[PDB]
Amino acid sequence: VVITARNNGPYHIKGSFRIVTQGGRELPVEQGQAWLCRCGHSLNKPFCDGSHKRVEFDSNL
Amino acid sequence: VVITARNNGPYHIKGSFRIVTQGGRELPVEQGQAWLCRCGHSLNKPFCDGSHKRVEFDSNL
Ligand code: FES
Ligand code: FES
Repeated sequence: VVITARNNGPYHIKGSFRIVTQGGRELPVEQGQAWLCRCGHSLNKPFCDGSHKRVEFDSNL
Repeated sequence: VVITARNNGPYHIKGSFRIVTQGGRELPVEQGQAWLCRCGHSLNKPFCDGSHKRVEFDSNL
């Protein structure tokens, strides 16, 4: 599994992994890839929905 | 690999994985486990530094 934190962007996850809530609810992994919100403002958490551009999330690693 | 998105807090990643920048730089993973900032406010991105509590991050999944 490789996690790429995109600059000014989401975490890109690729490989064989599961996403779960603290409660234990399985969230959907499609095609062994996901983009998870890193900016805090997605309206579809934990998935990135483009909100990072709206709030000009500034994080360059 | 299991990614647990903690309520009002970081992503917990457990298992065999790497973390890389979009630039290609490997980031240091301690003992098959990391907490990655979900709130957008860590001053040590991509790692959670407890800033989620300071800015009262609200995401209960
Ligand atoms: S990183 Fe894309 S919506 Fe937050
Ligand atoms: S989730 Fe803990 S610092 Fe952002």
